[PDB]
Amino acid sequence: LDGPYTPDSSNLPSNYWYLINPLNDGVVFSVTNNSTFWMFTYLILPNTAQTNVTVNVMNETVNISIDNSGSTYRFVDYFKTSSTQSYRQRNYLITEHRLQAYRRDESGNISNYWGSSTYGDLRVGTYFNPVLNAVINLNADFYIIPDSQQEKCTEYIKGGL
Repeated sequence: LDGPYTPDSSNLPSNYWYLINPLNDGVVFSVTNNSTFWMFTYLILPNTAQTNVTVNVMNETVNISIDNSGSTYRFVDYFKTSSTQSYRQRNYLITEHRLQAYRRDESGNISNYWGSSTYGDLRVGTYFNPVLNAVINLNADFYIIPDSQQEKCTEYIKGGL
């Protein structure tokens, strides 16, 4: 819709969907308030055997295991809620397209798509962990779709550009 825009980090406005279309796998999204929420999304390519990988995200070194082995992409969310904690895997998106999208509401809650494009179980999920006014890192090219057109965003997630 509006875009494409190059990767960027900033205090993104609320009530917009940022539809990311990543050139690269790995970390494509991240945000933290450095207090009670750290979140990133890792893009796993198709046919990825089980691998332990080390990434640098928001000034921390992180070790995670990734597995796909499917024909489809997997966008996997990770989060932790205290500094000394390790990140744990949470929800994920299985999809034949290089698309995931993020929205922050007026309370600071991050939403993104969970489930799949393939299986008929696509959901708008929310992590009820406010990070209002935190910088959001979009490590991907992206489009911007207003909340009023949320239905259109879902169509791209499910169907591709």
